[PDB]
Amino acid sequence: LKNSSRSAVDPFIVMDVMEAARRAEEAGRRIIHMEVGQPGTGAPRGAVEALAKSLEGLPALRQRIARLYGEWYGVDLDPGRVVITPGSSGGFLLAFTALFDSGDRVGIGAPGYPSYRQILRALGLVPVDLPTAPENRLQPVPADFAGLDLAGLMVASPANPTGTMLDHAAMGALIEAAQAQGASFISDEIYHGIEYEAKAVTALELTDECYVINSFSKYFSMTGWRVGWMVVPEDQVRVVERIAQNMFICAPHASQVAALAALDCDAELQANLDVYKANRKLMLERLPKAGFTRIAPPDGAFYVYADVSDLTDDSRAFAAEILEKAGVAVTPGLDFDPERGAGTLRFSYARATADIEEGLDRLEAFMQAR
Repeated sequence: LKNSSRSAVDPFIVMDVMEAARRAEEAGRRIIHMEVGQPGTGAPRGAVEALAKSLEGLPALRQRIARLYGEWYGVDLDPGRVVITPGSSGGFLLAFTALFDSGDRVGIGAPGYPSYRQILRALGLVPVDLPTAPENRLQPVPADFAGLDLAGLMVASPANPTGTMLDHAAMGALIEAAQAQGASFISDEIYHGIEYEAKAVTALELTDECYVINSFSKYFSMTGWRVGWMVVPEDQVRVVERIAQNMFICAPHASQVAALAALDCDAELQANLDVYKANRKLMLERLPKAGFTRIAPPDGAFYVYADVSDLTDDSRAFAAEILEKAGVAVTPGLDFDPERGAGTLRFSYARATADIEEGLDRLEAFMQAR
Protein backbone atom coordinates (compact mmCIF):
# COMPACT_ATOMS: atom_id res chain seq x y z
CA LEU A 1 0.00 0.00 0.00
CA LYS A 2 1.19 3.47 -0.96
CA ASN A 3 1.18 6.11 1.74
CA SER A 4 0.43 9.73 1.31
CA SER A 5 2.56 12.83 1.88
CA ARG A 6 0.30 13.99 4.73
CA SER A 7 1.08 10.68 6.53
CA ALA A 8 4.79 11.44 6.92
CA VAL A 9 4.38 13.07 10.35
CA ASP A 10 7.42 13.15 12.64
CA PRO A 11 7.87 10.66 15.57
CA PHE A 12 8.06 12.39 18.95
CA ILE A 13 11.61 12.67 20.22
CA VAL A 14 10.32 12.22 23.78
CA MET A 15 9.63 8.52 22.99
CA ASP A 16 13.32 7.65 23.51
CA VAL A 17 13.21 8.80 27.19
CA MET A 18 9.71 7.45 27.94
CA GLU A 19 10.64 3.99 26.63
CA ALA A 20 14.04 4.11 28.36
CA ALA A 21 12.11 5.17 31.52
CA ARG A 22 9.87 2.09 31.12
CA ARG A 23 12.93 -0.14 30.67
CA ALA A 24 14.51 1.36 33.82
CA GLU A 25 11.37 0.65 35.82
CA GLU A 26 11.15 -2.95 34.44
CA ALA A 27 14.68 -3.52 35.73
CA GLY A 28 13.55 -2.28 39.16
CA ARG A 29 14.47 1.42 39.33
CA ARG A 30 12.12 4.15 40.48
CA ILE A 31 12.25 7.03 37.99
CA ILE A 32 10.98 10.54 38.72
CA HIS A 33 8.73 11.45 35.79
CA MET A 34 9.39 15.08 34.86
CA GLU A 35 8.72 14.41 31.15
CA VAL A 36 4.90 14.15 30.90
CA GLY A 37 2.53 16.87 29.90
CA GLN A 38 -0.43 15.59 31.95
CA PRO A 39 -1.55 15.87 35.56
CA GLY A 40 -0.32 13.34 38.10
CA THR A 41 -3.93 12.97 39.26
CA GLY A 42 -6.92 11.19 37.81
CA ALA A 43 -10.48 12.45 37.47
CA PRO A 44 -11.81 14.17 40.56
CA ARG A 45 -13.82 12.00 43.01
CA GLY A 46 -17.14 13.79 42.22
CA ALA A 47 -16.68 13.09 38.53
CA VAL A 48 -15.99 9.40 39.26
CA GLU A 49 -18.98 9.18 41.59
CA ALA A 50 -21.27 10.77 38.97
CA LEU A 51 -20.31 8.29 36.31
CA ALA A 52 -20.46 5.31 38.70
CA LYS A 53 -24.06 6.32 39.56
CA SER A 54 -25.10 6.73 35.94
CA LEU A 55 -23.70 3.28 35.12
CA GLU A 56 -25.85 1.90 37.96
CA GLY A 57 -23.11 17.71 23.38
CA LEU A 58 -25.04 17.38 26.65
CA PRO A 59 -27.12 20.58 27.14
CA ALA A 60 -26.37 20.69 30.90
CA LEU A 61 -22.59 20.50 30.16
CA ARG A 62 -22.75 23.27 27.57
CA GLN A 63 -24.71 25.33 30.08
CA ARG A 64 -22.21 24.57 32.87
CA ILE A 65 -19.27 25.63 30.71
CA ALA A 66 -21.09 28.88 29.81
CA ARG A 67 -21.42 29.54 33.57
CA LEU A 68 -17.65 28.97 33.93
CA TYR A 69 -17.02 31.89 31.52
CA GLY A 70 -18.97 34.26 33.76
CA GLU A 71 -17.42 33.00 36.98
CA TRP A 72 -13.81 32.81 35.67
CA TYR A 73 -13.72 35.82 33.26
CA GLY A 74 -16.86 37.91 33.76
CA VAL A 75 -17.85 36.94 30.22
CA ASP A 76 -21.58 36.50 29.46
CA LEU A 77 -21.70 33.57 27.05
CA ASP A 78 -24.61 31.86 25.36
CA PRO A 79 -24.39 28.06 25.87
CA GLY A 80 -25.40 27.66 22.23
CA ARG A 81 -21.85 28.77 21.34
CA VAL A 82 -20.23 26.00 23.46
CA VAL A 83 -19.43 22.90 21.40
CA ILE A 84 -18.49 19.73 23.32
CA THR A 85 -15.59 17.91 21.65
CA PRO A 86 -13.77 14.63 22.15
CA GLY A 87 -10.89 16.61 23.75
CA SER A 88 -8.48 19.06 22.30
CA SER A 89 -7.49 16.85 19.32
CA GLY A 90 -11.18 16.97 18.33
CA GLY A 91 -11.31 20.71 18.85
CA PHE A 92 -8.26 21.22 16.66
CA LEU A 93 -9.74 18.95 13.98
CA LEU A 94 -12.99 20.86 13.99
CA ALA A 95 -11.36 24.27 14.06
CA PHE A 96 -8.98 23.50 11.25
CA THR A 97 -11.70 21.86 9.13
CA ALA A 98 -14.07 24.82 9.52
CA LEU A 99 -11.40 27.41 8.82
CA PHE A 100 -8.81 26.14 6.36
CA ASP A 101 -8.38 24.53 2.99
CA SER A 102 -5.61 22.46 1.45
CA GLY A 103 -2.38 24.49 1.39
CA ASP A 104 -3.51 27.21 3.80
CA ARG A 105 -0.75 28.57 6.04
CA VAL A 106 -1.31 28.66 9.76
CA GLY A 107 1.15 30.53 12.04
CA ILE A 108 2.26 28.76 15.24
CA GLY A 109 4.95 29.90 17.72
CA ALA A 110 8.11 27.84 18.18
CA PRO A 111 8.59 26.68 20.92
CA GLY A 112 5.10 25.27 21.04
CA TYR A 113 2.92 22.19 21.43
CA PRO A 114 4.44 19.50 19.21
CA SER A 115 1.13 18.30 17.79
CA TYR A 116 0.10 21.65 16.25
CA ARG A 117 2.50 21.32 13.29
CA GLN A 118 1.78 17.63 12.90
CA ILE A 119 -2.05 17.87 12.92
CA LEU A 120 -1.86 20.75 10.43
CA ARG A 121 0.36 18.75 8.09
CA ALA A 122 -1.75 15.57 8.57
CA LEU A 123 -4.75 17.53 7.27
CA GLY A 124 -2.92 18.91 4.21
CA LEU A 125 -2.43 22.33 5.69
CA VAL A 126 0.84 24.26 6.01
CA PRO A 127 2.20 24.98 9.45
CA VAL A 128 4.39 28.11 9.58
CA ASP A 129 6.60 28.06 12.68
CA LEU A 130 7.18 31.53 14.09
CA PRO A 131 10.45 31.60 16.11
CA THR A 132 9.58 33.59 19.19
CA ALA A 133 12.05 35.64 21.19
CA PRO A 134 12.77 35.76 24.96
CA GLU A 135 12.09 39.48 25.07
CA ASN A 136 8.59 38.54 23.80
CA ARG A 137 8.15 35.94 26.54
CA LEU A 138 8.42 33.23 23.83
CA GLN A 139 5.05 34.22 22.49
CA PRO A 140 4.36 35.52 19.03
CA VAL A 141 4.13 39.25 18.46
CA PRO A 142 2.52 40.99 15.48
CA ALA A 143 5.96 41.63 13.93
CA ASP A 144 6.58 37.88 13.80
CA PHE A 145 3.90 37.45 11.11
CA ALA A 146 3.64 40.91 9.51
CA GLY A 147 5.74 39.54 6.65
CA LEU A 148 3.74 36.36 6.23
CA ASP A 149 0.58 35.50 4.27
CA LEU A 150 -1.29 33.45 6.80
CA ALA A 151 -4.80 32.02 6.68
CA GLY A 152 -4.73 31.49 10.43
CA LEU A 153 -2.86 32.12 13.65
CA MET A 154 -2.83 29.97 16.79
CA VAL A 155 -1.72 31.14 20.24
CA ALA A 156 -1.53 29.33 23.60
CA SER A 157 -1.66 30.87 27.07
CA PRO A 158 -0.51 29.29 29.35
CA ALA A 159 1.77 27.70 26.73
CA ASN A 160 3.33 24.27 26.49
CA PRO A 161 6.35 24.02 26.88
CA THR A 162 7.16 27.38 28.49
CA GLY A 163 4.24 28.13 30.75
CA THR A 164 4.23 31.75 29.51
CA MET A 165 0.98 33.69 29.35
CA LEU A 166 -0.54 36.50 27.30
CA ASP A 167 -1.95 39.39 29.24
CA HIS A 168 -4.91 41.48 27.98
CA ALA A 169 -2.66 43.93 26.03
CA ALA A 170 -0.63 41.16 24.38
CA MET A 171 -3.75 39.24 23.40
CA GLY A 172 -5.46 42.38 22.05
CA ALA A 173 -2.46 43.25 19.89
CA LEU A 174 -2.28 39.75 18.47
CA ILE A 175 -6.01 39.61 17.72
CA GLU A 176 -6.02 43.10 16.12
CA ALA A 177 -3.01 42.14 13.97
CA ALA A 178 -4.42 38.77 12.93
CA GLN A 179 -7.82 40.30 12.00
CA ALA A 180 -6.17 43.08 10.03
CA GLN A 181 -4.33 40.65 7.70
CA GLY A 182 -7.12 38.10 7.30
CA ALA A 183 -5.63 35.38 9.58
CA SER A 184 -8.36 33.48 11.48
CA PHE A 185 -7.53 33.50 15.20
CA ILE A 186 -7.48 30.37 17.33
CA SER A 187 -6.88 30.65 21.09
CA ASP A 188 -5.66 27.51 22.88
CA GLU A 189 -6.86 27.95 26.47
CA ILE A 190 -6.35 24.29 27.47
CA TYR A 191 -4.26 25.18 30.56
CA HIS A 192 -6.65 27.85 31.93
CA GLY A 193 -7.27 27.15 35.62
CA ILE A 194 -3.59 26.23 36.20
CA GLU A 195 -2.50 29.72 37.08
CA TYR A 196 -0.31 31.20 39.81
CA GLU A 197 -0.16 35.03 40.06
CA ALA A 198 -0.98 36.06 36.44
CA LYS A 199 -4.70 35.86 35.53
CA ALA A 200 -5.47 33.94 32.31
CA VAL A 201 -7.23 36.02 29.67
CA THR A 202 -9.82 34.34 27.44
CA ALA A 203 -9.80 35.62 23.87
CA LEU A 204 -13.56 36.12 24.42
CA GLU A 205 -12.72 39.16 26.62
CA LEU A 206 -11.37 40.89 23.45
CA THR A 207 -13.37 39.46 20.53
CA ASP A 208 -16.07 37.03 19.57
CA GLU A 209 -14.43 36.48 16.15
CA CYS A 210 -12.15 33.66 17.25
CA TYR A 211 -12.26 29.95 18.00
CA VAL A 212 -11.39 29.09 21.63
CA ILE A 213 -10.14 25.50 22.25
CA ASN A 214 -10.24 23.88 25.69
CA SER A 215 -10.15 20.51 27.41
CA PHE A 216 -10.93 18.74 30.67
CA SER A 217 -7.50 17.12 30.52
CA LYS A 218 -5.51 19.63 32.64
CA TYR A 219 -7.08 21.76 35.44
CA PHE A 220 -10.07 19.38 35.40
CA SER A 221 -7.69 16.41 35.60
CA MET A 222 -9.47 14.13 33.10
CA THR A 223 -6.62 13.19 30.82
CA GLY A 224 -7.61 9.99 29.06
CA TRP A 225 -11.38 10.71 29.03
CA ARG A 226 -11.49 12.36 25.57
CA VAL A 227 -13.74 15.26 26.43
CA GLY A 228 -13.32 18.99 25.92
CA TRP A 229 -15.01 21.99 24.40
CA MET A 230 -14.68 24.89 22.05
CA VAL A 231 -16.38 28.29 21.81
CA VAL A 232 -17.16 29.69 18.36
CA PRO A 233 -19.04 32.82 17.15
CA GLU A 234 -22.85 32.65 16.92
CA ASP A 235 -22.63 32.38 13.11
CA GLN A 236 -20.08 29.54 13.32
CA VAL A 237 -22.02 27.07 15.54
CA ARG A 238 -23.93 25.55 12.64
CA VAL A 239 -20.76 25.19 10.54
CA VAL A 240 -19.07 23.28 13.39
CA GLU A 241 -22.16 21.23 14.20
CA ARG A 242 -22.52 19.93 10.66
CA ILE A 243 -18.88 18.99 10.49
CA ALA A 244 -19.13 17.27 13.89
CA GLN A 245 -22.39 15.46 12.85
CA ASN A 246 -21.31 14.61 9.31
CA MET A 247 -17.87 13.43 10.62
CA PHE A 248 -19.33 11.88 13.83
CA ILE A 249 -16.82 13.72 16.09
CA CYS A 250 -18.11 13.96 19.63
CA ALA A 251 -17.28 13.11 23.20
CA PRO A 252 -18.30 9.77 24.74
CA HIS A 253 -21.46 10.26 26.82
CA ALA A 254 -19.79 8.61 29.85
CA SER A 255 -17.05 11.23 29.70
CA GLN A 256 -19.62 14.05 29.36
CA VAL A 257 -21.43 12.91 32.55
CA ALA A 258 -18.11 12.92 34.44
CA ALA A 259 -17.08 16.36 33.07
CA LEU A 260 -20.35 17.93 34.11
CA ALA A 261 -19.64 16.81 37.64
CA ALA A 262 -15.88 17.70 37.52
CA LEU A 263 -16.86 21.31 36.96
CA ASP A 264 -18.29 21.36 40.50
CA CYS A 265 -15.24 19.62 42.11
CA ASP A 266 -13.62 22.99 42.94
CA ALA A 267 -12.21 21.84 46.30
CA GLU A 268 -10.30 18.87 44.90
CA LEU A 269 -9.12 20.68 41.77
CA GLN A 270 -7.86 23.60 43.84
CA ALA A 271 -6.04 21.07 46.06
CA ASN A 272 -4.29 19.80 42.95
CA LEU A 273 -3.44 23.42 42.17
CA ASP A 274 -2.03 23.92 45.71
CA VAL A 275 0.29 21.05 44.89
CA TYR A 276 1.39 22.73 41.65
CA LYS A 277 1.92 26.01 43.57
CA ALA A 278 4.19 24.21 46.05
CA ASN A 279 6.13 22.39 43.32
CA ARG A 280 6.66 25.59 41.28
CA LYS A 281 8.06 27.29 44.38
CA LEU A 282 10.52 24.36 44.67
CA MET A 283 11.47 24.45 40.97
CA LEU A 284 12.11 28.23 41.08
CA GLU A 285 14.35 27.92 44.16
CA ARG A 286 16.24 24.71 43.33
CA LEU A 287 16.79 24.51 39.57
CA PRO A 288 19.22 27.48 39.54
CA LYS A 289 21.15 25.81 42.35
CA ALA A 290 21.45 22.71 40.11
CA GLY A 291 22.77 24.70 37.12
CA PHE A 292 19.47 25.55 35.34
CA THR A 293 19.78 29.33 35.55
CA ARG A 294 18.13 30.40 32.28
CA ILE A 295 14.38 29.58 32.25
CA ALA A 296 11.34 31.08 30.62
CA PRO A 297 8.99 32.61 33.24
CA PRO A 298 6.61 29.81 34.27
CA ASP A 299 3.54 32.02 34.39
CA GLY A 300 1.03 29.13 34.25
CA ALA A 301 0.66 25.41 33.47
CA PHE A 302 3.23 23.06 35.11
CA TYR A 303 6.33 23.32 32.94
CA VAL A 304 9.76 24.89 33.13
CA TYR A 305 11.51 25.50 29.82
CA ALA A 306 15.28 25.83 30.23
CA ASP A 307 18.04 26.95 27.95
CA VAL A 308 20.73 24.31 28.55
CA SER A 309 23.17 25.35 25.84
CA ASP A 310 25.87 25.95 28.52
CA LEU A 311 25.51 22.28 29.60
CA THR A 312 25.14 20.39 26.36
CA ASP A 313 25.18 20.57 22.58
CA ASP A 314 22.39 18.02 22.26
CA SER A 315 19.42 18.03 24.62
CA ARG A 316 18.38 14.60 23.35
CA ALA A 317 21.66 13.06 24.49
CA PHE A 318 21.53 15.17 27.65
CA ALA A 319 18.02 13.99 28.54
CA ALA A 320 19.18 10.40 27.97
CA GLU A 321 22.15 10.95 30.32
CA ILE A 322 19.94 12.59 32.98
CA LEU A 323 17.70 9.48 32.83
CA GLU A 324 20.52 6.94 32.97
CA LYS A 325 22.57 8.67 35.63
CA ALA A 326 20.06 10.72 37.70
CA GLY A 327 16.97 8.47 37.35
CA VAL A 328 14.95 11.48 36.27
CA ALA A 329 12.96 11.73 33.02
CA VAL A 330 12.91 15.09 31.26
CA THR A 331 11.96 16.11 27.71
CA PRO A 332 14.36 17.41 25.10
CA GLY A 333 13.33 20.71 23.49
CA LEU A 334 13.49 19.42 19.89
CA ASP A 335 9.74 18.41 19.82
CA PHE A 336 8.76 21.99 20.67
CA ASP A 337 11.33 23.89 18.60
CA PRO A 338 13.01 21.91 15.80
CA GLU A 339 15.46 24.70 14.98
CA ARG A 340 16.58 25.64 18.53
CA GLY A 341 15.43 22.67 20.70
CA ALA A 342 18.82 20.93 20.74
CA GLY A 343 19.75 23.58 23.32
CA THR A 344 16.65 23.42 25.47
CA LEU A 345 14.80 21.13 27.92
CA ARG A 346 11.27 20.99 29.31
CA PHE A 347 10.62 19.93 32.91
CA SER A 348 7.14 19.01 34.07
CA TYR A 349 6.22 19.44 37.74
CA ALA A 350 2.75 17.83 37.50
CA ARG A 351 3.62 15.06 40.03
CA ALA A 352 3.31 14.92 43.86
CA THR A 353 5.47 17.37 45.84
CA ALA A 354 7.51 14.48 47.32
CA ASP A 355 8.34 13.32 43.76
CA ILE A 356 9.48 16.88 42.81
CA GLU A 357 11.56 17.15 45.99
CA GLU A 358 13.09 13.78 45.09
CA GLY A 359 13.64 14.82 41.48
CA LEU A 360 15.45 18.00 42.48
CA ASP A 361 17.72 16.05 44.90
CA ARG A 362 18.63 13.66 42.13
CA LEU A 363 19.26 16.47 39.66
CA GLU A 364 21.45 18.35 42.14
CA ALA A 365 23.58 15.31 42.91
CA PHE A 366 23.95 14.51 39.21
CA MET A 367 24.98 18.05 38.29
CA GLN A 368 27.48 18.18 41.19
CA ALA A 369 29.18 15.00 39.96
CA ARG A 370 29.05 16.17 36.33
